[PDB]
Amino acid sequence: EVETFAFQAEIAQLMSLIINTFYSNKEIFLRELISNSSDALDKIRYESLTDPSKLDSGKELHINLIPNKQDRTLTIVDTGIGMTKADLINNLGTIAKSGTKAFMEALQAGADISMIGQFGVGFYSAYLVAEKVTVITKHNDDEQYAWESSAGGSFTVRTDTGEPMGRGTKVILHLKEDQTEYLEERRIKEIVKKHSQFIGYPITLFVE
Ligand SMILES: O=C(c1ccc(O)cc1O)N1CC[C@@H](C(F)(F)F)n2nccc21
Repeated sequence: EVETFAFQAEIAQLMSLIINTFYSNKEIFLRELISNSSDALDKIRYESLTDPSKLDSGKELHINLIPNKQDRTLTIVDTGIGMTKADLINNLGTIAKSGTKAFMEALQAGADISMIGQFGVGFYSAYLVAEKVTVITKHNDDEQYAWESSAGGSFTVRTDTGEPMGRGTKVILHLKEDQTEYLEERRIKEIVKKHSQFIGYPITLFVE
């Protein structure tokens, strides 16, 4: 049922760096996750230009931000391309190893953590706020999977039997105790307006 994988060493490093570096500007996590979502939506969109049936799994290309104060989760759902199991395991569809190298090298050359998205590993910025991240994902012609990590060197992948989502990715941020501001409507609004105001898909901030 549940497979446990080791993060590649460089991703493990990246993540402990994100977890362990003092860095107050934690809100960038959301930009980075919306941006990922945006990229996956682009991707399904691009694909659907030559195969519109790729959108049978849901035509609406959107990003939903779903704070849940009870579960202490902020969930970002996109109806993007989704990820195959292979993508999930392979750093959620990124070139995370090399990107981490470039990111480490950028940090050495003056960069700050907010630039994480330039190096294609801004997903891991989730770990600025989330003690655990769960990624539910559904790519066409592949099953729904849940990926999960609380960092510490390993993630899990399992075939997800919960809510079918049609297509896309849902990133569930199990927020750190002290990062509950990211569940506040106005805060989320503020960050989305600050950092994601031009994202080309509708972003719906769900209310509680
Ligand atoms: O499914 C995702 C996805 C991943 C993380 C996230 O936070 C939200 C997402 O929708 N993908 C799809 C695979 C990959 C690709 F599209 F570039 F190939 N990619 N790149 C950024 C986002 C994603």
